[PDB]
Amino acid sequence: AELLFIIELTIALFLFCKEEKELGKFILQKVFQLSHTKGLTKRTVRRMLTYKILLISLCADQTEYLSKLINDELLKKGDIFTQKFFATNQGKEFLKRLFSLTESEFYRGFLLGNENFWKFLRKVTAMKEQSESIFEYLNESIKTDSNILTNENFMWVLGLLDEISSMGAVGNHWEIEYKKLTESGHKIDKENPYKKSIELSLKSIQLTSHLLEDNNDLRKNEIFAIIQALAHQCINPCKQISEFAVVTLEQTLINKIEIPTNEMESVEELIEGGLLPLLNSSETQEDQKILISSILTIISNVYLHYLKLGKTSNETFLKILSIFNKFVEDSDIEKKLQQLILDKKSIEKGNGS
Repeated sequence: AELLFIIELTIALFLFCKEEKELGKFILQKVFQLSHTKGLTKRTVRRMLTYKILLISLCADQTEYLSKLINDELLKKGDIFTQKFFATNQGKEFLKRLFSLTESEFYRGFLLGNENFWKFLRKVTAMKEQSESIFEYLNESIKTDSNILTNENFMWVLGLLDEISSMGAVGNHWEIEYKKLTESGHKIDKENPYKKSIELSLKSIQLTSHLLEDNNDLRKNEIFAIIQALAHQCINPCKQISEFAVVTLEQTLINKIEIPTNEMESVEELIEGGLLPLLNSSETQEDQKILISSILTIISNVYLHYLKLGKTSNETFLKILSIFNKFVEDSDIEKKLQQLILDKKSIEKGNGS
């Protein structure tokens, strides 16, 4: 109790204090040393944790203490950072303080390239009632110009959005159960007590789609990563997420895409990047067949859309034919091939005539 009282009193007086040369440095060192003591309790360490993050916010420089806080406190100990603790009224405050730190003029360069911190955000994302706050923080960070978009801090954030869609996927398993539940069609619905989760997933997919537009250029490996993320979102069995993922994939491919002999100069590149997850994961599931049918339909549609504009190299058509040869027999790939070759003939007749 005395430790808590002294810490609160000194923090309050520092709040009343005005930009001392190192006084704040001394305060931070003392609070860190007091935190690293032995024994203590759960509430005590939690209160000193929030006091520590408040002090870090109040100070500007000295990133090393913040790095130690992130690493040791967030990643190592879990007996004090229960998943419910972040869900209490103080967990939201702590997360808000952390994110508001992430946008400060100081404490930004280290906070961006801070792999352990993004892993902590990954852990926080896998939570029922703390997901929407993280999603909102990511949404506002994306809306702000540049920010997260860097040479690094792309694969991790894409994985974070993928984990949001994975929460959507557990909702999709719920929806798989509810599909059979609603197949009767005899009783009053009162159904889907998960519009929060479903709409969160839809907004996540939209956020990824808009993220494909950000920064206006890239090394095309992260563009392939965006395509991969959209494909993995489309793998989701439930009809709602699958449908919105298909629609978003089609829209992103047709528009908001750069293929004017730019850094990336081959539609072959985009089709190969799209196909790699589809070919590698082919024949790995019972639903993999219908997934292949759907994604090949998407591929045919995007190929037709690209054919509509100015382009050449029907060797891309040869390559998709090779894909269909990798998907021989069954006759559904065969009938889709007949339909798409008819469509290609119609498009070529329309442009030539």
